[PDB]
Amino acid sequence: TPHALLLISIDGLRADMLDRGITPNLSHLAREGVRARWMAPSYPSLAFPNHYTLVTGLRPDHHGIVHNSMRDPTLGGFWLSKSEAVGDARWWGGEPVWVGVENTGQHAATWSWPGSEAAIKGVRPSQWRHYQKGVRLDTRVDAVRGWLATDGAQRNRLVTLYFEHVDEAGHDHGPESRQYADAVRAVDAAIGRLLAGMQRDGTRARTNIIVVSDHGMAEVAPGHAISVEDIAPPQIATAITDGQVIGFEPLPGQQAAAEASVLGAHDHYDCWRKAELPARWQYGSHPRIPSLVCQMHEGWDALFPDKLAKRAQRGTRGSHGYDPALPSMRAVFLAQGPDLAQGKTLPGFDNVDVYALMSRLLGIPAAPNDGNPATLLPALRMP
Ligand SMILES: [Zn+2]
Ligand SMILES: [Zn+2]
Repeated sequence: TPHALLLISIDGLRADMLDRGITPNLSHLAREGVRARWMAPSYPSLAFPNHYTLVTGLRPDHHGIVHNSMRDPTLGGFWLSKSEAVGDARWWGGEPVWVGVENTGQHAATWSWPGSEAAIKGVRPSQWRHYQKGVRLDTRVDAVRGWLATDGAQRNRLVTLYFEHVDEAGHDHGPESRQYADAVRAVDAAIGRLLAGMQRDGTRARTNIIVVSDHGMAEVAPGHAISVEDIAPPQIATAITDGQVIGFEPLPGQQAAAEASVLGAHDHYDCWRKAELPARWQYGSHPRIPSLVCQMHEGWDALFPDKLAKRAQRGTRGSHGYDPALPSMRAVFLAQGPDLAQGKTLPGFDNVDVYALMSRLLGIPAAPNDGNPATLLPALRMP
């Protein structure tokens, strides 16, 4: 039988957290296999746009998942907890790896992965779940274990897994916190038990592993939250999203009015017309992107006024969603298996390239994507 692919995301694991003695199992995974120095997220450096980049090889700007939170005249609103929008296929552009795996008559098993609850291009994974917070570490790890072990023509060629606990630890206390490091150990620990259980099940040697994060993490010092209204007053323009990438739409007759006040630079943020965003971000053309886009500077948030008053008064926190070239925003990429190289290190690379690699490990044709196949050929054992 051909070798299965286990794709693991650790949400918000930053590229340098592999080097702090707090990741015994993942460090050993890199000893055994391949570790990129870092992997750069796409713009914007949030969960849904990047997870869905990884699995399609497309920039957010082309796949259409352009924020965690979006509107679309035709399809309506979109946010992470809006289950009828997340599980609605018209939002999700291109073809993610599980669709491609299914269409060759092999099988995909998704614990969680953004897009995996929708029938994208008419196709849903062979195994899947609705997303629920609080699901126990052991719970998700034993179904993944099961889903690799299953045999015959109901064998799973792709198993995906997702961990939200680091990102969540990095929001409430920041990336240098005791909590963050502890959450990193807790997930690393759970990856240990997975790998160990795979061995006892005799699936370890049969299975190729890729471990990624969707972005890094930046420290937000206490009191560094302003209001999105400190950027643009309501009667001018509406804040479409808050956090760090703050979209604005002009009120029907303030189109010009809005441009003065918002555009250009300010103490803790900058704003551009969407078609003039920094060219290096490759973002601005998808229709769904609101008309002005403000990027908060590293370590500052802009929040909805009602979200401003509930904010943790005191407390060092964290965010991401910042300039995806920033070193704080760098993600992880490691990989190990029978079909991957041993001992090796790769340079820093763009997260659009992961797809071509995965498409080769899943015996599927790579759909047209924004990445370059050459970047990750050196991860392989073969040519
Ligand atoms: Zn994330
Ligand atoms: Zn997050």
